[PDB]
Amino acid sequence: DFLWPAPNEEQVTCLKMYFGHSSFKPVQWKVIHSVLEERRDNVAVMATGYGKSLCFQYPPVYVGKIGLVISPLISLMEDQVLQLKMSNIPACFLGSAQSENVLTDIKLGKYRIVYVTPEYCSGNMGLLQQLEADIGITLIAVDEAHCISDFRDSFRKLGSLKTALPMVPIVALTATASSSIREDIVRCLNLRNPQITCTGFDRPNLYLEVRRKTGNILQDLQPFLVKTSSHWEFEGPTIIYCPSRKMTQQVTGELRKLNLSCGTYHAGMSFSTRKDIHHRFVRDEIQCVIATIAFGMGINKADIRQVIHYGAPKDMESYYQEIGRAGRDGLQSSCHVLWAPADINLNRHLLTEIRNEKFRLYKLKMMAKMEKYLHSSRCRRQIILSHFEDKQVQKASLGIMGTEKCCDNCRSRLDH
Ligand SMILES: Nc1ncnc2c1ncn2[C@@H]1O[C@H](COP(=O)(O)OP(=O)(O)CP(=O)(O)O)[C@@H](O)[C@H]1O
Ligand SMILES: [Zn+2]
Ligand SMILES: [Zn+2]
Repeated sequence: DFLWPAPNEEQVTCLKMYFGHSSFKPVQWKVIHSVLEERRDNVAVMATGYGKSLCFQYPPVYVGKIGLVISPLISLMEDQVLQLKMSNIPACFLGSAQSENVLTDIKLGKYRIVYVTPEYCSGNMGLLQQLEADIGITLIAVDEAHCISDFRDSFRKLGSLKTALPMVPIVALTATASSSIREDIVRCLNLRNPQITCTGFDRPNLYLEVRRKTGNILQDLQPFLVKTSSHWEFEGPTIIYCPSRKMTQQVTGELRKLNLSCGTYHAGMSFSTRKDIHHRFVRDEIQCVIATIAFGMGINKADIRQVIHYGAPKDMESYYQEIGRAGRDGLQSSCHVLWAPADINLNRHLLTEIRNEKFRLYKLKMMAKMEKYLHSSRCRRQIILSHFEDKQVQKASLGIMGTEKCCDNCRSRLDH
């Protein structure tokens, strides 16, 4: 880190005025400096809540050119376009349903960040070459780039990017430090001598706990409630993750027996609906969001104190991203799984519905790994971190591990 140059005054000024931060995080700066000043391909792995979006939003804003962001999650791109607009950064989603006037303005440099799907991107390389020649593309970002190894044939089409745009660096974002996924990303995207970075994965302010369902929803959730003389309330802002819309309706119906303010959050909700939930949750006009999806502005909030998984999670990478929505302000939060053996069998049936055998076998292994996490008598955090590091993490390596704030098993081993 000693070798890296510090950001200069213009760069920090830009960071403060358009993104509202006083300093870059260390790995953000490594990626940004590498892409912006060294023009190098990057594969970057960042913890939840670290700040991965800044890595591709900042460079084109600083130089006043175009950053191309490729993602399959259209609703999430819509959400990020709105957040950028609220910060006076012009951005748009570009697709086949977009108006000609937006495309006209993109060709004139009016938009700093252009979001597209891999499908649209693969059939419009001619447009991207015109943008490169007329305006200049600072970088191309591919998050969900693991999909190139949930596999998506749409991502393999991105292999033509480096042919059409040999001068444009690509930033690939992925969830784990797995070398096998990284090798597929480099191969499929044709990256050249990419810079590889990893923040590490620990969220030390997230306490981990697993407990058994008791047979009744209200009995399960009562420990997370406080009863003022006037009314019931959650201890703090809370997300309850459910495995289905049906379970969401069941959980929500029970919470409303106590007149608790909540909202639901599902895939397929409109832009307006997502904006309404974001507004009410951020302003604490609702105390709880019961969710079947783990991304989007509906659950983007700084002070989530409690995450509850109502039912056994199916895989440890989804679990990590779901609990990572908590504690973004750095203050103490708690993450509880409530599970029953019956969950595991329903989990087992949903994986038999996976057609592709290789993907189904991978998912079945991820479930077995999650089942071992739920049953463990050892440190929960050590198990999760080892999966993301793709190697056994030593307990002595982090000060949080083995303390009363680490996890239920660490706490119970100390309290007796
Ligand atoms: N240099 C910096 N200093 C302080 N906070 C920063 C920061 N860069 C980013 N952040 C904040 O860190 C948080 C994490 O941002 P990030 O881009 O990872 O959101 P995210 O993980 O939800 C992307 P996605 O929606 O794809 O999951 C945000 O609240 C962001 O404002
Ligand atoms: Zn340099
Ligand atoms: Zn522990």
